[PDB]
This record gives sequence, C-alpha cells and structure tokens, in this order.
Amino acid sequence: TTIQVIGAGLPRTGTNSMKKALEIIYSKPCYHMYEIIFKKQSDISIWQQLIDETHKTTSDKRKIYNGLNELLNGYIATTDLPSCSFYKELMTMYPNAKVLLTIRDKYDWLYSLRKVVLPKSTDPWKLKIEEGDQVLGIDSNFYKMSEDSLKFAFQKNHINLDDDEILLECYDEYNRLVQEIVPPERLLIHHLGDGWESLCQFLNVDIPNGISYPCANSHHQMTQLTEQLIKHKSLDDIIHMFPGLI
Ligand SMILES: Nc1ncnc2c1ncn2[C@@H]1O[C@H](COP(=O)(O)O)[C@@H](OP(=O)(O)O)[C@H]1O
Ligand SMILES: CCN(CC)CCNc1ccc(CO)c2sc3ccccc3c(=O)c12
Repeated sequence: TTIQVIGAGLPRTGTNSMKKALEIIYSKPCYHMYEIIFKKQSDISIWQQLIDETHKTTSDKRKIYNGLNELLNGYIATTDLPSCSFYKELMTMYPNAKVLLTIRDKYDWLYSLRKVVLPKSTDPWKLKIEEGDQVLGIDSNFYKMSEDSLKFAFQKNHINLDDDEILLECYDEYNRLVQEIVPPERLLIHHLGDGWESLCQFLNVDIPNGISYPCANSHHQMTQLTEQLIKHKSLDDIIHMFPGLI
C-alpha cells in the first residue's frame, strides 16, 4: 500500500467526507486530523518535528520525506491538516499520486472554521471547545502542532489568527497557490456538493453503486459534540449520538 491521492484542501472544506469517500473507493484507510485525535495521538510530536524542520535555513527534506513515509504507512491517501500543508513534499515522494483540492465559498468556510476549530481568542466558545477537547486527551501540544501546520500552509511565521480579514486572504491565496503549483492534469478541484462523478472519473473508477457520497462533520454536529463531551465527560458514553464521524 502506497499513497494514491494527496488531499490539499484546508480544514472545513469537506475533508472528512473526502476521507470517507476515498476509503469507500479504495477499501483502505485515508489520513485525516481525526486519525490523530481519535486513534494515534502519539503522532502529534512527530508532526511537530517535521513542521519544526521547515523553519530551518536548510530543511532536511529527506528527514521530512522519511517522517511522512512512516506517518502514512498503511494509508492510501491523505486529507486535512497537518498533512495538506506538506502537499508539495508528498507530490515529490509519490509522483504517481493525484492531488485533490476540496474547496468552498470563503465566507462559509470562515464561519465553519471559527465555530469548530479556530475560534477567536476573545470568543467565550473557545473555552467550551477546549474543555470538551480535554475529555479527548487533547492539550496544548495538539493545538501548537495544529496552529503550526496552519501557519506552514499559509507560509507565515507571524499571523494574527484573530483577524478574519487575514484568514480570508490566506485562504484564497492558499487555494490559488495549489492551482498554480500542481499541473492541471494532476489536480481535481472538488467543490462542496460535487459528489462522486468528477472524483471517480479522475481516479479511473466507477461510481459506487447504491452508495451515496458522504456528508460528514457539519458544524451543527461538532457544536453538539463539544456540548455532550462537556456534559458527560466521556467519549464512549456519548459516541452513540454521533454516528458516521470517527
Ligand atoms: N457532501 C457534502 N455536502 C455539503 N457539505 C458538506 C459535505 N461533506 C461535508 N460538508 C461540509 O464540510 C464541512 C466539514 O469539513 P471538514 O470535514 O473539512 O471539517 C462542514 O461544513 P459546515 O461546518 O458549514 O457544516 C460540512 O457540513
Ligand atoms: C469538538 C471539536 N474538536 C474535536 C473534534 C476540535 C479539535 N481540534 C481540531 C480538530 C480538527 C481539525 C482539522 O480537521 C483541527 S485544525 C486546527 C488548526 C489550527 C488550530 C487548531 C486546530 C484544531 O484544534 C483542530
């Protein structure tokens, strides 16, 4: 098993649905931030080391390739942060892998991002998200790795993450840069709602018969997840309320 598809889309662009769609197509696992959170929190420090490497005057690209290869062993595809920030390195490692860019309206994206993964520091909802996440074992080391991967994707050392104007411009620039860097023949831009047809044609497979394209990980469900984690203090006690997520 080797990487066949590199997902370059940012969080809140349908990455979890795309992860599930690729798992349906290939019958093998796809990487996602939820793999780290729910299955392999030991990966956090490894990702942090690779992101740290990118800051050096000369990044040891072979150290990065080797670390990515180890992290992705057993997976057929990648989506989401932190992996999407390494899409160029993955393209070099896997010259036959195709690239997907999941994308959506930038204002819809910003609202989703602020509600679920990156609230403003002045938003009281941030404390609720953090309290729920603590139930999952998430701590400051996870948030540092995730923020660092986002800053790496946006190519910035210093960025005011609390400024919506900055985030909107970074989102547009990131998506533009993917389209400039990946040759069009190697890239599929998949807009929220596009479903199976373009994806299956791009990957040389048939449309899965009787299986609908996934629609996972809505902000409504995520807000409920935070609320129920806070209320019950146990993932296992609430997982029956959240089918089709992990
Ligand atoms: N098949 C589909 N059709 C429409 N929206 C979808 C979808 N699959 C996922 N989404 C939306 O993609 C976002 C989740 O992305 P990610 O998995 O990258 O975090 C959520 O947006 P909202 O927060 O606006 O509901 C979710 O509703
Ligand atoms: C109930 C919600 N909880 C658990 C699911 C959110 C857990 N947190 C995250 C989950 C998924 C993703 C990307 O998919 C990110 S990305 C990011 C990027 C920058 C800073 C933080 C984050 C971040 O904290 C996060």
